[PDB]
This record gives sequence, structure tokens and C-alpha cells, in this order.
Amino acid sequence: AMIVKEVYETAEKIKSMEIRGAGRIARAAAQALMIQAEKSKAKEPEELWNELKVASKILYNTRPTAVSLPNALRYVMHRVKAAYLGGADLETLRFTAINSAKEFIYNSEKAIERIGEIGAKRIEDGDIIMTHCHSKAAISVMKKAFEQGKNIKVIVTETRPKWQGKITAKELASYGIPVIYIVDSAARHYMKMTDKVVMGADSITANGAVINKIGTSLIALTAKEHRVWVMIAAETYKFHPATMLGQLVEIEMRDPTEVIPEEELRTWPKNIEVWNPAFDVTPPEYIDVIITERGIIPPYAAIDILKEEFGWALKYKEPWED
Amino acid sequence: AMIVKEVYETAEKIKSMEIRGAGRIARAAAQALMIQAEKSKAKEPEELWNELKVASKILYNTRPTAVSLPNALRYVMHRVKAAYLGGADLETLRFTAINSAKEFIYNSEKAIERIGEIGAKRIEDGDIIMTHCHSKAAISVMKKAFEQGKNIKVIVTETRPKWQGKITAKELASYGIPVIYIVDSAARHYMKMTDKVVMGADSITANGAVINKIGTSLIALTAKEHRVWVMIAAETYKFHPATMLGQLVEIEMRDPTEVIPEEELRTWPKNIEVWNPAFDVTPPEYIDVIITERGIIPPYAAIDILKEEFGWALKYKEPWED
Amino acid sequence: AMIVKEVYETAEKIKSMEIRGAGRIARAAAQALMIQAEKSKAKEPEELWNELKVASKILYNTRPTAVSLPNALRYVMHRVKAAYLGGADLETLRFTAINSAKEFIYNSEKAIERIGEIGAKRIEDGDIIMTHCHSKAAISVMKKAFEQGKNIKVIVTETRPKWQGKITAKELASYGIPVIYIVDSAARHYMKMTDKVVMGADSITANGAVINKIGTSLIALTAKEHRVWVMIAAETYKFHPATMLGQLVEIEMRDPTEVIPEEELRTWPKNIEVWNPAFDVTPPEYIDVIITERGIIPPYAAIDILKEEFGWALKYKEPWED
Amino acid sequence: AMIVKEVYETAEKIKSMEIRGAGRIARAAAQALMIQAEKSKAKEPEELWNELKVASKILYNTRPTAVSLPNALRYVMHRVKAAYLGGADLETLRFTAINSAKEFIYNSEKAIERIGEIGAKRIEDGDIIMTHCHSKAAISVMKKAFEQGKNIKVIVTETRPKWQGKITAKELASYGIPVIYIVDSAARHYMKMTDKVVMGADSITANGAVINKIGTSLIALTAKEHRVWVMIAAETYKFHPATMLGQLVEIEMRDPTEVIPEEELRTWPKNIEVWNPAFDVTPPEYIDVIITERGIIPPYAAIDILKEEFGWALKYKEPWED
Amino acid sequence: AMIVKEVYETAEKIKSMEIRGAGRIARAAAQALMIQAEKSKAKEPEELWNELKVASKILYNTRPTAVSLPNALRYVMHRVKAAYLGGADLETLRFTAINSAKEFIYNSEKAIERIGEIGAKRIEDGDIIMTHCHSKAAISVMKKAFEQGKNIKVIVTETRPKWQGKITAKELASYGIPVIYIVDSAARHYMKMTDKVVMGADSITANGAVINKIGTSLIALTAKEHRVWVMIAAETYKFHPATMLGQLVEIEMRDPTEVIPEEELRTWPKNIEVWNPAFDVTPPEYIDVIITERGIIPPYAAIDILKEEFGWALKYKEPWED
Amino acid sequence: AMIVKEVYETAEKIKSMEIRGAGRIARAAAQALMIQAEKSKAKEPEELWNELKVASKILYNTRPTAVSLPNALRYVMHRVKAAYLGGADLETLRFTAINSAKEFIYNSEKAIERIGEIGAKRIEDGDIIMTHCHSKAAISVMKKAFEQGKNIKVIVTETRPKWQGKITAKELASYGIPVIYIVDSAARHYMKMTDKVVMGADSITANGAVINKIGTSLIALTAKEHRVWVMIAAETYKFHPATMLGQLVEIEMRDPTEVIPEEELRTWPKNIEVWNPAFDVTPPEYIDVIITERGIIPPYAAIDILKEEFGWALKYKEPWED
Ligand SMILES: Nc1nc2c(ncn2[C@@H]2O[C@H](COP(=O)(O)O)[C@@H](O)[C@H]2O)c(=O)[nH]1
Ligand SMILES: Nc1nc2c(ncn2[C@@H]2O[C@H](COP(=O)(O)O)[C@@H](O)[C@H]2O)c(=O)[nH]1
Ligand SMILES: Nc1nc2c(ncn2[C@@H]2O[C@H](COP(=O)(O)O)[C@@H](O)[C@H]2O)c(=O)[nH]1
Ligand SMILES: Nc1nc2c(ncn2[C@@H]2O[C@H](COP(=O)(O)O)[C@@H](O)[C@H]2O)c(=O)[nH]1
Ligand SMILES: O=C(COP(=O)(O)O)[C@H](O)[C@H](O)COP(=O)(O)O
Ligand SMILES: [K+]
Ligand SMILES: [K+]
Repeated sequence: AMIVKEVYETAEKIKSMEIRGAGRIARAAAQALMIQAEKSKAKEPEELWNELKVASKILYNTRPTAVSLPNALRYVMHRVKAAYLGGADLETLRFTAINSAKEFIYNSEKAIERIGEIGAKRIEDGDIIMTHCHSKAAISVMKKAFEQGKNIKVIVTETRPKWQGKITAKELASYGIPVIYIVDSAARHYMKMTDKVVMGADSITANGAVINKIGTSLIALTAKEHRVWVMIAAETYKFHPATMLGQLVEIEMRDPTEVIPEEELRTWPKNIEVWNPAFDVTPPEYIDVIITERGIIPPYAAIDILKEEFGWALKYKEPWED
Repeated sequence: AMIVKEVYETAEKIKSMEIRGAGRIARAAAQALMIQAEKSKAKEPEELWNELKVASKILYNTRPTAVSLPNALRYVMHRVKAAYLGGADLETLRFTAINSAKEFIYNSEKAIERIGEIGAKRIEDGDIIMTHCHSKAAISVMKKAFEQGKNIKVIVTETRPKWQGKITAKELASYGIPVIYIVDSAARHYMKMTDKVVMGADSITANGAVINKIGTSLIALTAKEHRVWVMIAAETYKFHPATMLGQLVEIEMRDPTEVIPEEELRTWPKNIEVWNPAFDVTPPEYIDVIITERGIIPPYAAIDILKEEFGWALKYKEPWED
Repeated sequence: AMIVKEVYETAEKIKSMEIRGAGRIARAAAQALMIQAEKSKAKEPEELWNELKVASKILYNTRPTAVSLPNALRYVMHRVKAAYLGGADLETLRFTAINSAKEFIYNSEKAIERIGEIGAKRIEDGDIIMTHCHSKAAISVMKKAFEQGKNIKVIVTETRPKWQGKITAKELASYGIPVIYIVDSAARHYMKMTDKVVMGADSITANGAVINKIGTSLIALTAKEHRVWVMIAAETYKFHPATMLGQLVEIEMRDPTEVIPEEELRTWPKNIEVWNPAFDVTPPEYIDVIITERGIIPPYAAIDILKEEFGWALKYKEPWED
Repeated sequence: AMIVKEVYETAEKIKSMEIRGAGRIARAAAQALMIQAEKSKAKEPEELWNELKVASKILYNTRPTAVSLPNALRYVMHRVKAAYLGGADLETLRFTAINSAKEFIYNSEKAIERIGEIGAKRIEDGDIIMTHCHSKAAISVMKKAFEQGKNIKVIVTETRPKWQGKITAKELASYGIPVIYIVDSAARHYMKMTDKVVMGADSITANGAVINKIGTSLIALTAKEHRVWVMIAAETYKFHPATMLGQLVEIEMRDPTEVIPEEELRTWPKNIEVWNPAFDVTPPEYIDVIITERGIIPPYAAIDILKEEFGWALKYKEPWED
Repeated sequence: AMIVKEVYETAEKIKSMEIRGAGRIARAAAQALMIQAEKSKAKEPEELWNELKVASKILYNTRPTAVSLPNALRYVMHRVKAAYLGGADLETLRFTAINSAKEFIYNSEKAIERIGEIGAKRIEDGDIIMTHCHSKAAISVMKKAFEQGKNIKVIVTETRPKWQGKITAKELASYGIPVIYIVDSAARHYMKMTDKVVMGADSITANGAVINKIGTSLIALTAKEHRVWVMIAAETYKFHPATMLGQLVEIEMRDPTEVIPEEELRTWPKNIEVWNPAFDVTPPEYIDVIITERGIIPPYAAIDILKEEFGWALKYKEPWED
Repeated sequence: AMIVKEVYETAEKIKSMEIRGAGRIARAAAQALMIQAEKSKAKEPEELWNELKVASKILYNTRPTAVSLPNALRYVMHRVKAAYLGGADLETLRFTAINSAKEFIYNSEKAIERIGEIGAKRIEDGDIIMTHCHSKAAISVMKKAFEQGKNIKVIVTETRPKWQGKITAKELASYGIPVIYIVDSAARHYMKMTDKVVMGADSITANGAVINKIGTSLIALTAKEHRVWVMIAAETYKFHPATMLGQLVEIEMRDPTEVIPEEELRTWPKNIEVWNPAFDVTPPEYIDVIITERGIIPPYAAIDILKEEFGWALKYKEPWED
């Protein structure tokens, strides 16, 4: 297969986390398939289909946990598969894929702004919000609240090991929003002063559980303990189809050296293992609302979102398989 | 007025956390009073007494939260003040000061051994133990349980911002004990495989609360959620006598640059505030046992420890006070 | 501009709580639109439409918290607006307004009967039921359970400040049902002898929360503690559609003189503030079932009620809006 | 009036629990409806209709608590009744009853196979599983998982009074799955070593509560306490449609001799009452998932299963009534 | 017996609650026995003893629940009994009683000021405190905090039926302390803004339970739910000796007309009973600290207070019996 | 070396549980020490000392879990060992052992009588009481309460595997107390109608945990869940002194044939392991009180009982060791 540079470059950048955040990963994946179809020198449809199947496989095999990624590929390639199988000629297939990926990207961009507007109504003037990691959906909520003239202050948790909290702090401060930066360990200590917790999602399961950045389940746990609302800002493509039929979401273990740098870890005794899980599972009981682009829901209504938007595709194989 | 150099160095080193851990700080402070008395050039008792007061003050204004520090200074200075006021000559005062310091130091070492022997009975073959920070008292228990031939494995949290987890990890590894090293945020994610939690204490209050390294409360919180025993390994001089008459324990706010290094932090805008609490408060409902040198107690019997050993002193002003 | 006297009187009476209870306020507002249309002197549809908008506005700016009120106005005005914009003549508009009002009123009466029949199946012979405020929906259930020959007894909380408990007590007594009347503070003390709790609702939100008379949350809280079922008797028009897109429900702050009478309160110093919230929010974890006219649901299925019946309308501005 | 003896044999064997488990009972009731129709000597259609109505009532008044039974009779008699009322001649009616019976029986076998496949995905290699009673749907999950190569052990609670746990223990051992057999009272003691709990269901209600073998709720309670997942394996015909309209599920009280044998019980004093409830009610807060043949749901979504599958039938009388 | 006016007048004023609050009731009881001994025209000691025995019986038989009352009588009359039984002459007995009662009154007055000083250290600048009823011990804490220059605001609950909250509000406002007055039902609604809860006690039991004004257990319940500290300001004479050997504290039921005035209750149907319990029982788990004149304790240390101060007297009959 | 057969008969009958219940076992072990001393044919004091040391070891290695047994042997052998080491001649030693045995046995009977009297005060007229196993101290409470004229019923759980519940059921019926007999699994189902729970104890630990019959912790858990008081009737010799120095209590694992009889179990596959734990561990958060013969304590005060009664003995070896 004639796979372009940008398919490979994108895949490496998802793996190394130079491209990160479940939304962005999903847009970038779709963007890459768009560039494949723009640049394909293929002659036959069968030839282009094969390229897109394989480019998709490459992109799916990057990072497992955020279902946003395979939902983006599925979006582009359910359509490309339907086109091809009703013998669409070449340019019809090339446009199906290009236009499909443009829809997904537009809809991601729109969904996020919309989550901002909905979630900001749940924020009150004077609120101290605590967040975790760097979530574009959460930030959209917080930023929108601030543009509505509510005087807010955000507590950013640094978010080890990769320090996503630095990104969140600088970003929010740059829209004018006062930020309080603390270590992940201080979450409970400062939960007393916190009015609302607003965080993102990578996968959301049928029974209402939220897989998000390591440490999320802790922040939610103590938030529930103090009766602070836990609001998870999440696009409907964050919801995980295979969990309808009993799939456990894989938890990404990343390299030990994200925790202890190589120069130091090589000096450490052999009887120490560094474990670096990238995500944990917050059960639904610690979640008050999931804010989607289609509105506020309780977390136990995640199965409704998946039935009405993804149910149909689970008797079908994956649209890049054969 | 005529204070030796070892007092000043010791205080500089407690401030800087070159010397750290509650127990060690207490011993280092006794030592410093010891050396002041050993090397004094005083001629009258009143002169030595005056040096030992001032040196006491300097040592106390180093770090507020670990009560071990002022409890050590009191063990020396209660005895030194009663001698001075009983008319003791120069050399009798000098020796009360030196010999009191030596007793505290000897009792601190024996107590930690004994805590180890007692706590280790609560560890069972195969156990997986989560800990936090670096606590000599906690390590005593794990070390002794391994020497007894129990195959334990210790989950060690890195303990940001100052990374005491690293100290714990290398230490435990050095005794042959296998370690699983994780970031603080992962503590709930791994609580499901943990059998015991074993941490230390800086201050323990009348009502049973444990003030220990920032994050301790979170670990205890999710331990409870999971029905994992939380054991606090702690010497009687970790108990806080001022709290029987309602004193709140000061939580030390340490420098922002421990969290975000100087180079970086100077690049950040005014409207980010870095907050660095070094301790939090874990409520007694989340603690199962405190393991002291005089045995196992439930946290609520903190008051009995305080009454039977420290109550007597609360009608008096402070031993180093004029 | 040309608003009848019955509209103005009805709004005065909703404000003053001469007419009160969510369900009754909704019916009273439909009625008032009915009478405005019956008695209008308009010649063109545009003139009647203009009266029905203004009368709607006046009725809506009476009391914020019970969503039954604006849901009643919408049931009339959605239908009136679609007729006007479909070119309806004067008399066709007049009749859409009158007949819509009549349908709402008829459905409000049938729904409360049906809630009664459904909820009464969950009451068992010998039961002791705590209630709160005066709710027609709750009373429907108790009344019907007694008529079925079940020997029930109802603990009635006085419901300060406005004393709706008294209304409930006299009513239940009048049907032959024995009552135990207690102050609000005694609710936990008597929860141990209570078998069921049965209250009403003013608004029910997307995520399952019940906004009902001040104190309801406390009663539900200790009911849970005690494992006593909390049943909310509530019509579909108690559900709040604005909350699916993240609106917070306004909690009505009523006059201080309801708490402390005018004579007394004028004798009190400036630095006492009397605060009179008329409602609180009970979270869904403390509610076991909502009993609607279409059946039993768990509180989390509030969103399904809102979606299938009210979602359609949230792309449009308000039916009475210009 | 002319009822074949197979109907009576079945009904007897359901009362005495020679035929047991909610699925098997249901299949056995349809099988008897099937045989009644095959072997009927009725010469008019009205006469067969009367034999089936009657057979249905004989079968329904055996064991009240498992809704599987009346849902089976419903499946057949809704269709037999629609045929009959549309003029169907004799042999059309007979076939409708036989083929409806056959449909339900094939569907039951297929549903359980599919629950096994959905549920096994939630069992991970290593897992220890506690179960209760003998449930064909719980066993499907445990069997498929072992067939998939996962090394599991199963804690089989003995399930007094009727010792269902022995059936489960021998069965699982027979597939090569190691069993740990314990008394019901040991559930909490061993819940620390348990990773998943998997049990059946006799009825599931509109608000998500699960009715299953006496003891199930105790196991789900201490499982929640310890954060072990509680998974209910339940065919959709275990869901109870009368509960949408507020019905309480009857709790069968079986013979005292099941607890204490006849020989011994007759010697006991009159003032010892032996109470044998055969089922209890587990609230939905202690259930993490229900695994049906159409996928995983949170317990709150039972109402969705009921709305879509059974809600149509509630405004009509029962299918076997005059 | 020659009983004085003031013994009778005091007893009526305790019953009618013109004299109220457990501390004050106890002082007034002791004051009354003081006035008996001042004015007794008795000639013999046996004659005076008999007067004091009977005057005590009168005073004990006023209100049952606040153990402060019998502890005050016991204080005076353990001593008077010991004096008399070592044949103290008349004036020796008269002084024993007068002086004993002066000690109790001085010690009550001192203990309260002291509880103020201890408890105020647990109050932080900016705190919103919620209280209940009118407690001199609680007010001492709050007032002292305010005199220390901490800027506080107190939420006073009105405290039905008898409105003790009016007393609390006016009193606190008169020391300059901003007060927020609300109904007992609003406690949970406003618990989010509350930093500390400070309340009194009437009886405290061996196992740590606090009997205080009806509604106390509710406020503590929701305070625990939100992690607001519950601090009970209580003198050591609030602790209940007989609970060491298994006594249940009697809960005072007061007259129905405290709830519904006579003029209205006489018009109400016969099938309504008004129940007016004056106190409820807050379990120890909802209490953080009990502040006594001897310091902060956890509530589980109430048995220590009773052992060291009251244990001795429980093999003896009551010191006014014969 | 010369051991009387009564010692061996006793030890056999303790292993086989012909002698059972923690109190009775203890009395029976002292009785055997007593008979050994009475019937000894030793002519030197050293020779009797050796027979008692040995008798003690034979008795201690019967059943590990109930500390009552070694605390009984301790009571005798501390005193026999103090006599022996103070030069005591033969007949002085013999008497010391007989009279110590006799003291412990009289004390046990008196302790249990007094627990009945303290504990009955906590039972109120009407009460329904759930219990577990057969406990002589729990039965004392229930009996005294009935003797006092209170109309109670008792829910007697059958207590598998050894059916202790039948002993309890017949015994209580024999005093005229109505019994409800249920299987262990029915505990939660019937906890709603239960007002008090009253059970025994085999050991009680330094931190307040109670070791009692397998199932006790499940009953205490659902009792807490429902806010039913859990009361433990326990003589002070049930408190476990090794636990002050960190010891874990051994959980006796008895024969699998107690669960499944020999005849049946031999037919079962090899891959079914039958596990028979005879005790479990109830944490102190689920126990409201321990009733001892010296009064009511919260479970946290067990450490106070231990400090004052047994702490002296811990720095010495066991009384029967060389
Ligand atoms: N914050 C704080 N709490 C303390 C201190 N001493 C004792 N405590 C007690 O520790 C507990 C902490 O509860 P939290 O607010 O963490 O839920 C409270 O019961 C509080 O009364 C102290 O110095 N600071
Ligand atoms: N205060 C408030 N909470 C609401 C409203 N609508 C829904 N909720 C939800 O109701 C719950 C109340 O939780 P609470 O803060 O009482 O513990 C939260 O989960 C919150 O998200 C509303 O209008 N006001
Ligand atoms: N006991 C019982 N509860 C039911 C039934 N149907 C639904 N429920 C619901 O199941 C829950 C029972 O919880 P529990 O009382 O065990 O704590 C309640 O939410 C109740 O409203 C039924 O038939 N029986
Ligand atoms: N399992 C066990 N726990 C004990 C023992 N002695 C004291 N404990 C204490 O009892 C509690 C057991 O609670 P659980 O683990 O059932 O939740 C813990 O606080 C533990 O520290 C013992 O011998 N065994
Ligand atoms: O319950 C009340 C008043 O009861 P009443 O008003 O019915 O006498 C008070 O909280 C306590 O008695 C403590 O008050 P104090 O601290 O002043 O003793
Ligand atoms: K577990
Ligand atoms: K109960």
C-alpha cells in the first residue's frame, strides 16, 4: 500500500504524545486519513480502499485507551466502506473520505464550543473550580464561564507524570482566569475550598464509568466525600461502543521513564518496578453530570447515548477489517 | 547570646530539609542543645540557661508542623529548667542538658525499633503494602516484617513535590524488599491490590487526627473505601500536647519553587499562584491503628497517650520561655 | 396591552401563596389564559396573540421555582403560537387557547389520580409514612392506599415557615387517616418508626434531582441513612426542560416576615439577617422512585421523561416571547 | 376443563422445586403449554383457547416470585389470544401455541449463551468469583470465561435452606473449574480475596432492584463495601413489567420443613416460629451491571428494557383471563 | 418538712422553662438548695437533712433529660450526706450544703468561660458557624472567637417549637456578631457555606452519644455528609453516670400546645396526635470533638470522663434517698 | 508427666466442641487445672508445678481463637507461678491452683449475671432482637430483659455449619421468650423489623474489633446499614492481651465434614475445596457498645480494659513455660 508521510508522522506524534488530548488525537487521526485521500496516487477504488484500510490500522495501533480515536476512524470509514461497496468510482470514494473527515473535524470543533455553553450555566459567579490534566472540553466550560463575567478561580492539578497541568495553567491564565497550581496530592486538602470539579474524559462506558487521566478517580472520590459536584465535559464520540457488549477498556501503561528519567532509573536497583498507568476508572457514583454537546445527562444515561448513536454498528466488523 | 555554630547549622539544615523526617528532626534538635551545652564557655548557670533558651528558640522557629521537634526541645528543657531553678551549679546544668538530650535520642532509636517489632506482627506473608513519603517508623515495620521471612512487596508513592518516595524506594530495595513505584495519582487505581497501608506521622492530635505528608489523607480515604487497613507507625513524641486545649496545628506552606523550579516559574504570569502545603490532616475515621512504642491503639486513644505523658506541662509556659 | 382582571388577580394570588402547590399553580395559570381568551375584546388575531403573550409574561413572573407554572403556559402557548403563525382567524385562535388550557387542566387532574393509583401499590398494610409540605400528588397516594383498606398512619412535618403541614394534617385527618404531627427538626428522631417517605416536587432536573419545599433534602438524607424508601409523587409537568441544556433552577427567596412577623422583626438589630429559601435540592442518590402518571422510574430516568416529551422545544425561544 | 396430565405434572414439579431456577421454570411452563396444545382433543377453536387459559392459570399459581414464569406464559398467550380473536380456526390456534412455546424456548437457550459471551469479557485471567444459589445464567458467564483459557476459581456459597450451592459446585467442577465451597455466613470473610461477584435474578424491577435467592442482598452489600463488582446475569424475561405501574414483587414463603426437617420440628415448642423466605431484594446501588442477552446495562436502565419490551401489554388484562 | 418558697418557685420555673438551658437549670437547682439551708428554721441536723432530701426530690422531679440537674444535686448532697453521717452538728451541715452549692455554681461559671477559650482556638478567622438552640457553652465559644478579632458570622437555627433560636440570635447580635437566622429545615441547604458547627449538650452518654435539643441529630448528620466539623461544647457535669451501667436517657415529651397553640389545637380532629419530643440523640460518629472545661476530647472518650469523675458513686444509692 | 485423665477428657471435648462457647470453655479449662491439682500424686512442689505447666499446654493447644481459654489458664498459672517462685511448699501450691480455679469460675458466673443486668436496661418493651450463634452472655441480656416484663421476640439465626442457633432457639423458648428462627442468609431481609442486635464474642482486640462466630460481621454490617444498634455481650476475659503488642488473632479452620458430611464429601471431586472458617472479624465501626461486667463501653475503649487488667503480664513470658 502507498501510505503517505503524514499518516506515519501523525501516528508517531500520537504515540509520543506530541499530539494529545482525546479530542485532538481524534481530529488528527481523521485529518491524516483526509491527507491520505487527497494525495493518494491510486488508480482503482479497490486500491484506495486498501490504502485507507491500512492507514487506519496504523492510526488505531497508536494509543488504546481514548475511544475518541477509533470513533473518528469509524466515522470516516463506515461511510467510505458504504460508498466503495455500492461501487463508487474513484473520485466518489476520494470525496466520501475527505468530506467525511471534514464533518468529524467540524463536529468535534462545534461539539466542544457547545459543551462550553451548556456547562457554563452550571458554573456560578465566585466559584472555585478544580480540574485535572488538560481537557479541551473542560477548559471550554471554564473559559465560557469566565467570558460570561462570572468571577472564577481554577485550581489546576499538575498531573503527573507528564505535567499536563502546566498546559492547563498557562492556557487558562492567558484568558485572564486566576489559577491556583498544586500537586495532585493536595486535592483533598483543597477540596473544602472547591465549589465544582470539572474534568474531561477519554472513554465513557455503558454502565456510566469515566476513564480519564490517572488521578481522576481520586479527585472524584474526595469530591463526593465533600459534596462538591463532579462534572465531566465529554463529546458523544468519547463514549465507548464495545462496552455495550462487555468490553473492558484497556488501560495504557506508558514507559517507566516518564516517571523516573532514564539517567536516574538506570542507576536504580533491579528489584524496583516503575508502573505508569496513564488513566484510571472513576465509577459513576462519583459523577454528578456528564455534559455532552447534546446536553446534561446523569452518568447512568451513557447507555442511552451509545444505543441511539452506536448500537447499529456492533453486529458489523470494524470498517477497516477484511 | 553566645550560640555555637552547630545550632545555627542544624536550624539551616532543618529549614532546607537537608535533615528531614519528623523523628530525625527531633533527634537533631536534642543533639544541637547537647553540643551547645558541651561547648559552652558560660561561667554562671544563668548564662548557660540563657544560651539553652535562645538555642531552643532558634531550633523551634525552623519548621512548625512536626511536633516531634518542640517535644524534643521540651524533654531537654523541662529537665534543664527544673535543675536551674533548683539552684544547680554550672556543671550540673551542663550535664542535665547533655544527659537529657542523650536520653531522648536513645529513646527515639529504641522506640522506632519497638514500633517495628510491634507493627510487623500485623504484616502477613504475601502482603502488599502501600506507603507514602519516607517515614523511618513505617520502614521499621516493613523491614522487620521482611527479616521475619514474610514475602512482602511495597507500593511506594513518589511523594511530590520533594520526591521522598525515591528515598523510600532505594532504601526498601537495599534491604531486599521488592518495590512497585507509582505517582501519587495512581494510589486509588492500585488500592485494589494493596493489603495494608503503612504511613508515618508528624503530629497526632487529641481527637485522633494524623497530620502527615501532603497526600496522606487521600491515600487513607481510598484505603477506607477499599477496606484496606491504614496503620500509622508513630512514636509517642509525635503526639501534640497543645491540641488537648484546642490548638490547631499549623500546616507548613513551603516554597513554590519546590513545585515549579526557579527558571520556569519566573516565566509564568502573575495570575498563576503556586501553593505548596507540605502536610494534610487525615481524620481518625480513616485510621485503623496507630502503632506506638507502647503498643497498638485506635486513633481515638490519642488522648490517653497525651494525658498520661504530656498533660502535666500545659499549666506551665514553654520550658525555653522567659 | 388589554389584560383582564382575572389574570392580574391570579398572579397576585400566586405571589401571595393564596394559590399554592406546584400542580395547582400550573392549573391556575392555564385557567387565567383561558379566561383572558374567553373574555377578550380583540378583533384581529395579532391583538389576541399580543394579549396572550403579555398575560403569559405576567403569570410567569410570579414564582420561579415550580416549573409546572411555565410548563402549563407552554402547553397553552406552543399551541396558540402554532395556530397564529398558521394564519388562524380570531375565533380559531380564541378556541385553541381555551381548549389547550382545558386539556392541561384535565390532564393535571387525571395525572394526579393516576399517580395516586400507581404509588398506592407501593404502600402496604400497617405502613407509617412520613411526608413534608402539602403536596396533592403525595396525598393522592396516601388517600388511595387508605381507600384500598390499608391501615396507614402518616407522620406530618409542620413545614415552617408557612406551615403547610397543618393543611396536610387536616386533610389526611378528614379522610379518616390518622396523623402524627411533629416539628421539622424531629424528622430523624422519628425516621426509625417510619416505613416510607412520600413527598412531592416542584421541579425535577435532567440528572434526577428533586427541587421541593425547604427541608425535603434533610428528610431524604436521613431516610437514606435509615434505608427508608423515598418516593417522590410527581407529574411529568414537574420536569424541568431548561436543565437538559444546563440551566440551574432558581431557588425562591421569600420574605423574612414569613419567618419572623413584621411587629417583632422591626425590633431586631440591623446585624441579624433573616434568610427564607422556600426550596432545596435533594440529590438523586437519596431518591428511590419518582412516581409519575406514566409509571414508576428511578430518578436518573428523569432525562428520558424530558427527552421524549420536552426536548423538541429547546431549539425555539419561549412561546410567549416576541 | 380438559387438561393434559403433563400440565399437572409440571405444576407439581414446580411447587416441589424438582424444576427450579427462573429460566428453567419458564421453559418448563411453555413446554407444558406446548404439550397441552399438541395433545388436546378439542374440536372447536374456543375449546382449545379454554384449555390454554386454564393451563396458564394452573401454571401461574405455582411459584409467585420469578416473573420469568408469567412472562413465558405471556409470550405464548398474547399470541394465542391475538390469533383466536382474529378468527383463527382450530389448527391455526394449536400451531400458534406450539410455535410460540418453541420460540420462547429457543430464545431462552440463545439468550443464556449470549449472556455467557458478554459476561465472560468482564472476567479477567486470575479472577476469583463469588456466586450464590445455582444460576444457569451466572454459570454461563463463568463457563465461557474458563473456556476462553482464563484461570479463575469460584467461591460457591452453599445457599441454605435448599442447598443450591451443591448443584453449582458439582456443575462447575464438572467443567474443570476449581471451586471453593463455603457457608453463606462466610461471604464477608472471603470477600477480600474475591475480585468479581456474579449472580442470577428471579425478577428485576422498574427502578433497578434485583430479586434473587435469599442472601443475595447480603452478598451484594459486603461486595459494595469492599468495592468488588456485582454483576447480575439476567435474561430480559426476568424483568418484571407489573412493577412499572407500582407493583410490589411477592416474596415466596416456603415450607418451614425445608429449614428444620419434619422429624425434628415437631418436637420443637410452639413458641418458635420458623420463617423461610426464599428470596430477598437487592437495591440497585449495590449492583454495578446487569448482563442481558442484548448487552450490559447499569441497574437503572431496567426501566428502558421494560418500556421497550413489555410496556405495550400493561393497558390490557392478562392473556389468560375472561 | 419545712420547704421554702424558692425551692417550689425554682421547680415550677424549670418545668415551665422560664429557667432553661442545662447549665442554668443546674445552677438554679443548686441555688435553691443553698436558699433552703440559709432559711431553714430547723433545730436538729436530722431535721435539716430531711428538708434537703425532700427539696432535692422536688427539684429532680422537674425535667428529666438534662443530667446537669441531678449532677448538681448530687454535688451538693454527696457532701451533705457525708457531713451528716459523721455526726456534723447543725451549723456544720448548713455550711456543707451552702458552701457545696457555691462551689458547683462557681465551677459551672468557670467551666463555661474555659470551654470558651479552648473552643475558640478551633475557630478560624472568616468562619461561618452554624448553631442550634441556645447553649451558653456554645455561645461562650463563639463570643470568645469574636473577641479574639476573628471575623465570624453565625447561622442561628430558630429551633422549634420553643424558638430558643430567637434568644441565640439577639444575644450574639448584641455582642456585635453578625447573625444569619433561618428555619431548622434550611440546615442542609446552608451546610455548604458553613465551616463549623458548634452546639451544646444536655446529656452525654458512656458510648459517646449527645442528647441535645430536637433537631441536633439532623444538623450533625448533614454536617458529617459535608465534612463540616461538629463541635459539642459541654461541661463535665453534662456527662451521664447511669449510662455507664446501661441506662437509656429518658427523652422529654413536652405538651402538644408548644407546637400547635391551645386555641387552634382544640379545633383539630381527634385522629391527629401532636408529638413534641424536646431532645434527640446524636450518635458519636457525627461528632468530631467534645470541648470540656478539661479540654478537647473525641466523643468516644466520654467513658474516660465518667470513670475518672463519677464511677465511684454508682454502687451507692442516690444521696437524697433512704 | 503425670497428667490426670480429666485434663485429657476436657481437651478432647473442647476439640470436638462437646464443650463450646468462649465462657464455658474457659471455665472448663480451669476446672481441669483444679482437678489435676486435687488428684495429683506429686510429693515435691516442683513436681506439681510440672504437671500444671503441662496440663496448661495440653489445654491451650485445643482451640486457638477464643482468648477466654488462655486468659483462664493465665488467671490460675500467674498465681500458681508466683506461689511456686516464693518458696511455697506442696500443699500451698495445690491450694493456690484450686482456689485460683475456683475464683475464676465464680467470677465468670457473676460476670455473666451482671452483663445480663446491664444489657437488659438497653432492651426496651416491644423490641425485636436478632442474635447469632449461641452466646451465654447474649442470652443473659435477653433473659433478664424478659424477666423484667418486657415483651420481646428474638430472631435466632441458625448459625451454620454446626447449628448453634438451634441451641439458642430451644433455650430462649424454654424461658418463655418467643423465637423467630431463620437461616443466616435471611439476616438483611429481616433487619428492617429488628430493633437491636445482641451477640457474644470470642476475642476482642486492642483496637476494638470483635472476633465471634462466622457470620457475625455480616450481621453487624447490615445492622449498621439499617441503623440498628449492635451490642456485644462480653466478659472482660474475652479481651485479647497479645493484640496490644500487635498480634493477629488466629481464625480456627475446622473440619470440612462439619460443612458437608463424610459420606457425601468423599463422592465430590478433588477440585472442590471446602473451607470452614469458624470465626470472622467485625470492625469496631459496626459495634455500638460492648457490655462487660464493669459496664458499657464504646468499642474503642477495649484498649482501656486491656491496659488496666492485662498489660502488666506482657513483658513476662507465658505462665506455663520453661
Ligand atoms: N484542620 C485541622 N483539623 C484538626 C486539627 N486537630 C484536630 N483536627 C480534627 O481533624 C479532623 C479533620 O477533619 P476534616 O476536616 O479533614 O474532615 C476534624 O475532626 C478536626 O476537628 C488541626 O490542627 N487542624
Ligand atoms: N443546586 C442545584 N443543583 C442542581 C440543579 N439541577 C441539578 N442539580 C444537581 O443536583 C445535585 C445536588 O447535589 P448537592 O450539591 O445537593 O449535593 C448535583 O448533582 C447537581 O449537579 C439546580 O438547579 N441547582
Ligand atoms: N422490597 C421491595 N423493594 C422494591 C420492590 N420493587 C422495587 N423496590 C425498590 O427497591 C429498593 C429496596 O431497597 P431496600 O429497602 O432493600 O434498601 C427501593 O428503592 C424500593 O423502592 C419490591 O417488590 N420490594
Ligand atoms: N482481620 C483482623 N483484623 C484485626 C485483628 N486485630 C485487629 N484487627 C483490626 O480490625 C479491623 C478489621 O476490619 P476489616 O478488615 O474487617 O474491615 C482493622 O482495623 C484491623 O486493623 C485480627 O486479628 N484480624
Ligand atoms: O438543648 C438545650 C436546651 O434545652 P431547653 O432549652 O429545653 O432547656 C441546650 O443545647 C443545652 O441544654 C445546652 O445548653 P447550655 O450549654 O446553655 O447548658
Ligand atoms: K476484593
Ligand atoms: K430496623
